[PDB]
Amino acid sequence: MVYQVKDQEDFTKQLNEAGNKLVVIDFYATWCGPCKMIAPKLEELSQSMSDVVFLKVDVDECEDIAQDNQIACMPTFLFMKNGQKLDSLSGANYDKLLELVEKNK
Amino acid sequence: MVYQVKDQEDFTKQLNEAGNKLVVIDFYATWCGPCKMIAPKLEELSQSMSDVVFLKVDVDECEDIAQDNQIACMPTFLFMKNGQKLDSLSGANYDKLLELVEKNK
Repeated sequence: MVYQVKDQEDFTKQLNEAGNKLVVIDFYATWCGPCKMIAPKLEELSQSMSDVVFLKVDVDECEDIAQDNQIACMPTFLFMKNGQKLDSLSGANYDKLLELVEKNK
Repeated sequence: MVYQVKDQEDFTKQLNEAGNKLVVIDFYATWCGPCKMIAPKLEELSQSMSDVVFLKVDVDECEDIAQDNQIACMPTFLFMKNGQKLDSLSGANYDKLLELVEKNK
């Protein structure tokens, strides 16, 4: 399950509800080709890894959140734990995504 | 001055208006930091070179144009001349941008 963040309020709530778990946030746009290519693999990963929280943020609807995290390349994956940034990944590199999840879980 | 493309029809109109000139199209988003840092450099370039036309497209307002040009990284520069795509540049690399202009103007 990859929950779609509705706004800044909702974003804070989900980070709290994550508890101590690694949070992976996917910043994407519906007009971006590599976003749509990686999205199914992220959804599959989230179904298996109940120990990691997966979130996604449509930058067209949450431009404020986008602005807050200095997005550039898309998709961008942000890794967070207890509300604190651990790492960042730009682009749809599934293997690098897996290493960062492995390192930071 | 750098003209903001309003829609797909307006984009064709601006490409026609450029005539034989090189056209540099900046795809950007208002929430993107690197886009804002380089926007003033582009305006200066736009003022100073009369053999190049500079356009910009807000990807949150023309999502159709961003999808049709496979934008992935903000900002992205597209270089066109006589309706033909010549080059692309991803990111706010001003020197590469300048080089690509000198090469294609």
